[PDB]
Amino acid sequence: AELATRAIPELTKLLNDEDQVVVNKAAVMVHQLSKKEASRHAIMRSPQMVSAIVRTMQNTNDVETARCTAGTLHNLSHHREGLLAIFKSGGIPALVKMLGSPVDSVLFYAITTLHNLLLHQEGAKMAVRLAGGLQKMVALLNKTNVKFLAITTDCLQILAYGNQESKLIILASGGPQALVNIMRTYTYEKLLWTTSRVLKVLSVCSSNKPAIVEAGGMQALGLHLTDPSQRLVQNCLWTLRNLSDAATKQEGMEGLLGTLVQLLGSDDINVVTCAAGILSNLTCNNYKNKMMVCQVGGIEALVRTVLRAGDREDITEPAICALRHLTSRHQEAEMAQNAVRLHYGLPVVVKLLHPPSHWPLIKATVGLIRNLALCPANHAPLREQGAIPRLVQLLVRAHQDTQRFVEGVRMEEIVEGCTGALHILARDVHNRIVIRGLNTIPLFVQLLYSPIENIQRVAAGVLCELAQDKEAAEAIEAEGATAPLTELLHSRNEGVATYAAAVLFRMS
Repeated sequence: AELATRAIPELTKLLNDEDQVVVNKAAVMVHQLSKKEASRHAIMRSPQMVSAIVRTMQNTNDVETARCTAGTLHNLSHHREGLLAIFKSGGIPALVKMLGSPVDSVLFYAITTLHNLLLHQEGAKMAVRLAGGLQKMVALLNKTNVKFLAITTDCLQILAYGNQESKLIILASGGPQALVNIMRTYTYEKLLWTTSRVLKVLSVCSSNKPAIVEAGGMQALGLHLTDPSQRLVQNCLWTLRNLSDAATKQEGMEGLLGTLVQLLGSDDINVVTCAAGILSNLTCNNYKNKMMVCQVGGIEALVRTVLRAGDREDITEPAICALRHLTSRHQEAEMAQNAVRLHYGLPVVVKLLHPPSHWPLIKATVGLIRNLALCPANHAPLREQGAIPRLVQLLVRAHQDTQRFVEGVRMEEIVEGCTGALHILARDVHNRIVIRGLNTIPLFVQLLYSPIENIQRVAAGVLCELAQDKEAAEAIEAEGATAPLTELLHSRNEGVATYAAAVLFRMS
């Protein structure tokens, strides 16, 4: 401090210079005063010099002058008050101006001083946003030095987190495409982890997610699912899960779907839950993805996941959902319906219909059972496992709650799913004796009166399969169903009209 606190007032005169060359020879001096801790603890001390370093750094059109001036601000950036000094000096907009400077060396001090400001200085995020540094940081994502890219992506992550307007600026600045490029072309873990944190923050925005998917983000995140760094894989999985609802049109997912299946066998419950969630979303409405997941043993992996998950519905509900997807509207679905039985899946699926399962899990499980029931080899084991009495009790109770949303599930979807499962199970003659013995024919006739056209179709279809037996056909008639079936014959839904025409013919 000798040649410091006391060396301060002379340095204020040595900072401010009017000559385009004496302030240059002064700036390279101030850099030397920045390299010594004693002299920079004096630069931190008085705010006059700090404003002059910031001013002359804006004024200078010489690269070397701008470097030592920024390196000075960098050395002040290690000190807590140095930050407060740059905050007073208004250097944040000045530092932003050099995010467009070309020489690398000055970019590296500026993005670091801004980084330390965003971490330890209060209100710094608001100042960088006002200065338009967000758009300058996204443009910097094209540079090549990985240590520089790791700091820039972190600055964007601290700024975008919890701020929806910062996320929309990153979108408008082409951020999604730039961040995805970083994931495809670099192997440095610190940068890839930070970039995935940015994409994770952008993944929850309704506008950013389609653009990330458009840029190939699903495939880019898939490349790092095999990485030994847990924080990288986990953030990739969290990000993949948020975008997976918008990626039903993407192709080239063969590698991702194969890795996702292996991740189901993982011991990390967060890894397993995410992989089950992504696979469930990507297999929806995508026949090609259904084929691939089945081609890499996905049914067997999902059945093992549901067995290992037990009572945790964070795992079973997506894994059941994915299983219901892979068992319908898809080429090798008949082999998938059998595969569930072959891997001892039928007992656990029926179990998930009983407590303590919550209604969302029950919805998927009933849907899974309809698809499994399409395979005749599943008719007898589903009956032996006790599926028909339980589906009937769920249907009866759900129908009373409709006459008089639970867990986000409307009971009318329980009514429709349970009647649909019974519709397919009723193809087997022994299931029809069980369904008939439960005195379900009444309730089925009531469902013909239901306003939901899908509930009318499953109700008329199950009565149609039942009406092929003589004893049952008389019971449907005695139930008075001949009159609703007449109004059903003239329905906008075909399926409602044809099933009503079939039962009517069966009653003779």
